[PDB]
Amino acid sequence: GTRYAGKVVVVTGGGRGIGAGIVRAFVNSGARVVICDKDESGGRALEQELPGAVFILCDVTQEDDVKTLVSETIRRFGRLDCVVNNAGHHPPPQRPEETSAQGFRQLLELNLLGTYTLTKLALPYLRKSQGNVINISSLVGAIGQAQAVPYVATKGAVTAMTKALALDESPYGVRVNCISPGNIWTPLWEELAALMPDPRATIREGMLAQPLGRMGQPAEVGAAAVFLASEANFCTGIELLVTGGAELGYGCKASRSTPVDAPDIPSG
Amino acid sequence: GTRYAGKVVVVTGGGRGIGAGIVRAFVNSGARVVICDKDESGGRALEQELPGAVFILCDVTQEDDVKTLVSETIRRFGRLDCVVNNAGHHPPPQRPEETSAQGFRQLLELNLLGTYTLTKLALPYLRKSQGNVINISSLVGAIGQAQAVPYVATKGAVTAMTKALALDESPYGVRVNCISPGNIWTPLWEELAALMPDPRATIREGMLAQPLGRMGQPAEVGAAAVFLASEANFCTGIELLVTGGAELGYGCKASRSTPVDAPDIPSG
Amino acid sequence: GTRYAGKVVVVTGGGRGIGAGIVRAFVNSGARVVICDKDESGGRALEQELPGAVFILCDVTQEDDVKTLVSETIRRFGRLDCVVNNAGHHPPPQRPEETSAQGFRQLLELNLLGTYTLTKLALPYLRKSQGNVINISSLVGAIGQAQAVPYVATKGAVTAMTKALALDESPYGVRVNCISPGNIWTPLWEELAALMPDPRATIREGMLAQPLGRMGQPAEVGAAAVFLASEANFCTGIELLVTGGAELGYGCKASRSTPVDAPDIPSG
Amino acid sequence: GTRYAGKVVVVTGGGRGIGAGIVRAFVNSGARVVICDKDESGGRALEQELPGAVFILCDVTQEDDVKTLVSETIRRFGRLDCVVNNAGHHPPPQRPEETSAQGFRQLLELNLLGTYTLTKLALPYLRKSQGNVINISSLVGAIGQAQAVPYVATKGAVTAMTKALALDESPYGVRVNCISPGNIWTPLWEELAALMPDPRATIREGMLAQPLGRMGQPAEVGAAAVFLASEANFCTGIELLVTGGAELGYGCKASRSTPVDAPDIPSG
Ligand SMILES: NC(=O)c1ccc[n+]([C@@H]2O[C@H](COP(=O)([O-])OP(=O)(O)OC[C@H]3O[C@@H](n4cnc5c(N)ncnc54)[C@H](O)[C@@H]3O)[C@@H](O)[C@H]2O)c1
Ligand SMILES: NC(=O)c1ccc[n+]([C@@H]2O[C@H](COP(=O)([O-])OP(=O)(O)OC[C@H]3O[C@@H](n4cnc5c(N)ncnc54)[C@H](O)[C@@H]3O)[C@@H](O)[C@H]2O)c1
Ligand SMILES: NC(=O)c1ccc[n+]([C@@H]2O[C@H](COP(=O)([O-])OP(=O)(O)OC[C@H]3O[C@@H](n4cnc5c(N)ncnc54)[C@H](O)[C@@H]3O)[C@@H](O)[C@H]2O)c1
Ligand SMILES: NC(=O)c1ccc[n+]([C@@H]2O[C@H](COP(=O)([O-])OP(=O)(O)OC[C@H]3O[C@@H](n4cnc5c(N)ncnc54)[C@H](O)[C@@H]3O)[C@@H](O)[C@H]2O)c1
Ligand SMILES: c1cc2c(cc1CNC1CCCC1)OCO2
Ligand SMILES: c1cc2c(cc1CNC1CCCC1)OCO2
Ligand SMILES: c1cc2c(cc1CNC1CCCC1)OCO2
Ligand SMILES: c1cc2c(cc1CNC1CCCC1)OCO2
Ligand SMILES: [Cl-]
Ligand SMILES: [Cl-]
Ligand SMILES: [Cl-]
Ligand SMILES: [Cl-]
Repeated sequence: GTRYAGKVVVVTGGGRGIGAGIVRAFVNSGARVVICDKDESGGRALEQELPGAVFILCDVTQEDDVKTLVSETIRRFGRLDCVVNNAGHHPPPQRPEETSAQGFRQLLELNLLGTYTLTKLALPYLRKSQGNVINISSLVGAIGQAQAVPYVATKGAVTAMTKALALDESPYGVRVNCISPGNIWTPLWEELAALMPDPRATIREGMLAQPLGRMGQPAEVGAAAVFLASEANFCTGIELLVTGGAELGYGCKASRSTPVDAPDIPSG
Repeated sequence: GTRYAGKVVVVTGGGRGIGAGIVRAFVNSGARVVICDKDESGGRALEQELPGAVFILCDVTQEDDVKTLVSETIRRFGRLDCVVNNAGHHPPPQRPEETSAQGFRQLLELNLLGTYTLTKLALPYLRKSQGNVINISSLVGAIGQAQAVPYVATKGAVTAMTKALALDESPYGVRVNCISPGNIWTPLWEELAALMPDPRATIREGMLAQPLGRMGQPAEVGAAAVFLASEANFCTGIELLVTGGAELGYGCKASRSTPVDAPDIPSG
Repeated sequence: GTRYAGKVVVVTGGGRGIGAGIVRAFVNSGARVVICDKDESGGRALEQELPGAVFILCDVTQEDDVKTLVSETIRRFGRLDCVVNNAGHHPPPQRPEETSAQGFRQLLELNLLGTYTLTKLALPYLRKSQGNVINISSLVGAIGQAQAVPYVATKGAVTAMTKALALDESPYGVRVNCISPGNIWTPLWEELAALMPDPRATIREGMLAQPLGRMGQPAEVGAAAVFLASEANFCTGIELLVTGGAELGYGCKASRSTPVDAPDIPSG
Repeated sequence: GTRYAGKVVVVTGGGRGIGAGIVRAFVNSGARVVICDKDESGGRALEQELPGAVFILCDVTQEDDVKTLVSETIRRFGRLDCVVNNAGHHPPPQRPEETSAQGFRQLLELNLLGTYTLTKLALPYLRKSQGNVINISSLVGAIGQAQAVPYVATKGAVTAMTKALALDESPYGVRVNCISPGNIWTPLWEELAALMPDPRATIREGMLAQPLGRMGQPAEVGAAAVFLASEANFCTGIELLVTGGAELGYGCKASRSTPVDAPDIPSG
């Protein structure tokens, strides 16, 4: 485990789910990993289990928590090589009339502005290390998703912002890339399914959304992140799809509330 | 009907299906339309019905038919403003081991090289008119399709070649664009469905592949083509999707022969 | 001029630039056009010149202005067929350390949340009319842009949100599409150039960014919008590029502050 | 070096350039590498230098050479885990009127049909091993390139065919992915530059096409390939861009033969 030995890595939302899979991936590569999370429980458990990981309580929507996160990372470890902006939320399914501008703003604070604020504060140090930024976006930023207008918007912004940052930071040799996971089996996925009338039917539909026939694992996103940080030196501004092929081929897109005619009038 | 008055337009495969929808769209816009088709029946019927359309028998895989097509178009009408490369075939569903290199080559001759050969012979005249090329590709060139390796490859080539041509021909102000239809209800679609064990179930699945809940119509591709030729003067090298949103959102991609686990092991 | 006769169309930011080009395009197609703009001068001039256009002062970042815009549109004209979310701003060039979270939020309010709020309030009426939404995004949402992190992010969100809306609204047959202009010669473009040390050198570089060798015109975006509203009935969730081919081919991407080695060490 | 230990890997065109970089990457990961190349010199040198690599003379455009390649690979090593279709050619710059249908066909034989034929013959064994296919396409398949219509077309086909194969082979858990390199410093790149009036000016323009300010290295493509084969188990049908960001941001796209107006008429 030496492909990223000695590098200092900040992972937001690293207490569980994809974040924890990324923390473990970088630890196994030899990095010093600073777990940023608003929830103490998961981070402390990872901090105690993994020696290379330390936990720093930090809500990325609070400018002062993030400034303290960066300040403590430099003071305690002297450098910063990689920022993985993973902290993010997916609300329950909401139709457009079931969304509010206030909830949209709240979601932007977390999914977009938290990623922006940490990136900006980290860039002075990433420039000195010739480090790199990895944003965790989502496939639905590229292809849309039903009943998720605010969420889809925040992820479209993250993917685009990744490319803008890659252009701004290329003169320092600082790479900025993003991973777009499709359906990854995580506590978030499980919690959203548990809100549905038939949780396991929902999970099964999520599995059938991939030609590979399953959801991904946090560990597979984690391997994608370590590859971007440690072995993708000619990649900047890319969108690495970790989706099981969900974007490929024809599927079933007409919804249960969507008027569809019988097959004797195929084109209306 | 004057948005493309007086322009000379060649439409390959214009005897039926999307081609005929494009012929009718351009005729209604005021163009002189040369129907190129290997089948006399459909072209002659369109030629007789539509005064602005004439029919010239031409198999686009035969270099001499195409050279005669261009030569006759200039001799009879003095100019050439728009080439719509629409002639193309989709074979029945074939697994990769059910394809041959020889059939692939045959399909390349039609779907790709016929489009290439007419474009090359037309370019001297398109340059004088500051005309434009419109290639009919397919959505599956961008997202893939099951059981269609040779077909998907030819359409990936057409879409890419469209962009290469747009770069080569931009110094003459000749635009080169493509339309990528998804599922369009045509005689080709009907013939392929009729080979399946349950034709109407197949048609219905094709309808459900779109969030809009239906297949498109040749007339809707035809309107897209007239827009590209007549009102899209700042568009070159674009891929205009006419797909009903089939590429959007999560669907059902794990095939009936694809081992999928029960939802108690969601990520393998 | 009848391809959109009798339809009621709201165009935000319609007082000048691309917005005015869209207003004129829809008026010429026969629509009733409600010009929404925060600046009275341009809207009143268009309102007085064009009979089919009326002006309603409205700042799209103010929820009450938008609610009054929709309320007045229905009260005065009885229906709503098309919403063109065009109001938007591009700040001067700013490096990431020259951006603030507060300016980002302000830009999100205009470029994203104003588009969201009007869309949500309009959807009850668009559903009754089977109308459609057209968002004006930008090419840089797809490919990034230097010195424009907040702007690029807002446009990435708009493009993605377009696709989410297309999925949510497809059961009503309401289409939701976006246009991504590249470099369009507008007062905004002129004002940004005028901030540069060499305005005309900047304009010239903007012209050279396109294989076609020029910037686009508001009228060309306007024609793209009328096509989406009136003749693209099988298009939903698409990104219509109006860019002159700026995304095509290799160009010059290493910036004047970017360390580039001599050509005797080509790969570092 | 154990991330791909014991796997049998066929690399076409592995004698030099990107192919050799991929051979070395897989050897260092522990694989048994079968170098396929039409040129004995480079392959024999790699075979002798690297113990895990053996060389089998094979022209991928000859169906019998490929059938013998697969037959010998199984007979000598009992299995097949990964096929890297890298063999390919880029002709010198050719305008469309400087291309022939015959040269296009020749280029399709190598760039597309050689990749197709080996893939088809390999699939029975890849299915037993749950292996994977990696195609080396190109960025210009996605964004076009000037003076390269036949080349661009072949790479558009490869990228699309990759996605079709990913759908067909997902029920066996066989992944099919592609890498799209941008400008990689290779003997091919050097040979093409040496045909230009100013080779080093050409190389320099190739370096300036990337925001990172350099071309990539075969080793960086090689690391991307090992990642796809060994650690990307939830990726299928993806296009992994190894391009230095060449696709990002605005550049200089109006060619030296392209009429461009002075900046006092910016939009024509
Ligand atoms: N799970 C999927 O299928 C999926 C798909 C696409 C994208 N994603 C994205 O991946 C990321 C992780 O998703 P997940 O499924 O692992 O989620 P999760 O809920 O399982 O884990 C998210 C973690 O982030 C932390 N977090 C949340 N808000 C925070 C804040 N304000 N400050 C700091 N930490 C905060 C949580 O406490 C938690 O530990 C998110 O950005 C999500 O949008 C997930
Ligand atoms: N129908 C769809 O859903 C769909 C989807 C995506 C792309 N497309 C593409 O659109 C085009 C038209 O498809 P369609 O469904 O209308 O097909 P179709 O079979 O209904 O019509 C094709 C026409 O082309 C003619 N043609 C065939 N081979 C020819 C040749 N060698 N020379 C000259 N003319 C020839 C046929 O005689 C026929 O008139 C094709 O390129 C097809 O691949 C269709
Ligand atoms: N000009 C380009 O090259 C270009 C490129 C890509 C995208 N775009 C987008 O196209 C749209 C129009 O751009 P433009 O160049 O015509 O700009 P512009 O500045 O010339 O015109 C914008 C109009 O919107 C109005 N507006 C601004 N803020 C508003 C608010 N809060 N409420 C209501 N109206 C408001 C302005 O008063 C003005 O009339 C924007 O969304 C912009 O981001 C433009
Ligand atoms: N170099 C770049 O910048 C670049 C960019 C994009 C894509 N690519 C692609 O990457 C691949 C390798 O490119 P490269 O620059 O390393 O090329 P190269 O010329 O340096 O090496 C290609 C190798 O393939 C072998 N080969 C050629 N024809 C063959 C045949 N018929 N059968 C077997 N082997 C054959 C050659 O002998 C040589 O060893 C090609 O597919 C190319 O199109 C390269
Ligand atoms: C299926 C699987 C999913 C999902 C959503 C779906 C449903 N898509 C349908 C197509 C548009 C309307 C609904 O979100 C995560 O996994
Ligand atoms: C559904 C609808 C279609 C179609 C194909 C399908 C089936 N897609 C499944 C996902 C990959 C395996 C099979 O071709 C035209 O319309
Ligand atoms: C050229 C033309 C433009 C532009 C920006 C550029 C500059 N691009 C370079 C590549 C990345 C660093 C800078 O914005 C509008 O028109
Ligand atoms: C610049 C760098 C390159 C290249 C090509 C170019 C030139 N592009 C210009 C934009 C279209 C017309 C010409 O091929 C490899 O590296
Ligand atoms: Cl969805
Ligand atoms: Cl399919
Ligand atoms: Cl830029
Ligand atoms: Cl180019």
